[PDB]
Amino acid sequence: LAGIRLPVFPSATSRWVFEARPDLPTTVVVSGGSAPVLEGPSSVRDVLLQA
Amino acid sequence: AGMAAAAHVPHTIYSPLFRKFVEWIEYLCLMPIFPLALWLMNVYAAIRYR
Amino acid sequence: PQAVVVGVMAGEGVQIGVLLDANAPVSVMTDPLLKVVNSRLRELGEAPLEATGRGRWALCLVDGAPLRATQSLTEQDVYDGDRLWIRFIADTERRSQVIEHISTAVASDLSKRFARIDPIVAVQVGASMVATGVVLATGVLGWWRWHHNTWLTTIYTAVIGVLVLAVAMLLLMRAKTDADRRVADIMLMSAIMPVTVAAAAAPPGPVGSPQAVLGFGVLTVAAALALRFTGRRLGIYTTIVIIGALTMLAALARMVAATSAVTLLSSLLLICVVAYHAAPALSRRLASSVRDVLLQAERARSFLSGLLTGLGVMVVVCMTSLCDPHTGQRWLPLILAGFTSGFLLLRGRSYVDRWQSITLAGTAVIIAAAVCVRYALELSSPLAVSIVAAILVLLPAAGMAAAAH
Repeated sequence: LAGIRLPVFPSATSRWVFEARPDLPTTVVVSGGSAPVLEGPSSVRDVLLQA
Repeated sequence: AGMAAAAHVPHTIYSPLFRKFVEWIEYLCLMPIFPLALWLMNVYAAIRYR
Repeated sequence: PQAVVVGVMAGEGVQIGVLLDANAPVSVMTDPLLKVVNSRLRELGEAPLEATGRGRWALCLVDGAPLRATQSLTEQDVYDGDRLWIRFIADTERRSQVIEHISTAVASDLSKRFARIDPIVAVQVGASMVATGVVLATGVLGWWRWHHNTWLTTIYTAVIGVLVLAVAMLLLMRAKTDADRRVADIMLMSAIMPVTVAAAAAPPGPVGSPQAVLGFGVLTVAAALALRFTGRRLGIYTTIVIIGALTMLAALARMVAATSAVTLLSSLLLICVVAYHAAPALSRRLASSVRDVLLQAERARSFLSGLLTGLGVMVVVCMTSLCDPHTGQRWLPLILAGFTSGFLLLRGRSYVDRWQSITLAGTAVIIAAAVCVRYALELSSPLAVSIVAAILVLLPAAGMAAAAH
């Protein structure tokens, strides 16, 4: 019900790539704190809310 | 029901225990065909009352 | 005759009028020709044409096909006032690829030339199956009303109409792309059929003229309403409105008072005969500055195509009903059908559109075949069928032979 999902797959049918381009960090804003700031990868931000 | 399943399945993640179960439905569908067809053809009675 | 004037197209779109030597071979002119277009582009202040890697400069038709480098400009079918395009064509030379193991070889090759299934197409398949499913549902419910006067047909069909229309509304508002719109249109269009029979089935007693008035009426209204708020799929909705409208007129007259069906059929035939001449005018009135003209042109083109189809459907049903192998001067409607077909067969040449011209031409052919079939089923005897078979094969053979030979 909370939407936690557990990925299990055969590594996309390929070997690992340690040097892959990391995920782009997301920008956020606040009404009073109108100046935008970035907090981190979109994939990781969901976990803090799903829990 | 098929139109909904066709649009919904491609974007969801399913557990391996379920993906392993749908595979076995095909086999459970084949196993009864020959025994049922010969019954509809009335072969068993023709042999028993030889 | 020593020279010809033609418009030559160059990079990104400049057209230049030039007077070319009519008999020198084209390969002798492409180099100095390129210099001149560059000189004019340079003075105009635009970016000149330039080469990129390996390739060659070529002179082609506006269709892109290059002219034979050794032939004279007069030797080719290029006349004064025509236009050409100067172009750079890249080199295609590269190494060949080989795969030895037939298993891996077949997989790799076969995966390139053909398209595999994807989630986008998967939805259009399901959407089409549900549309087929409900048109079958209304068929069995309609067949029941033909033997029973109870409310079941309207009660059950009404809820289907509501359910199908409800789902279509969400898809229409959520849609984002042409693929998304296709699925929505197919679903909405599928709602017209159940709603239509749902209304016509409501009036009690045996089915006939009184029910006919409700059915073709709601049908015409629904098709028009969908066309008004959607503004897409013009041709198909237009066809439903026309056949629905004329059928409602016939239904109402027969329901109120009519001396004979022949009178109504004769009235409809005459209405359709005059409508063919009005169709282009109707189509024309039914329809950054560049956008408005192209939109107007394609919208107009669409309306005439649909409008012609609606008329074609009505005449064949009426015409085949008017002719008869036993009633009076059996030959009179046969020749009248012939004269009616002759107009359509000849007039098809007046329109530039391929599908419009093809539908007009086909409309005449089908009537002749349908009339002979009617006269073969009834008044059945070896002479009747023998004559009809010979006619039907000779009919188109002579037409194609006269055009191709």
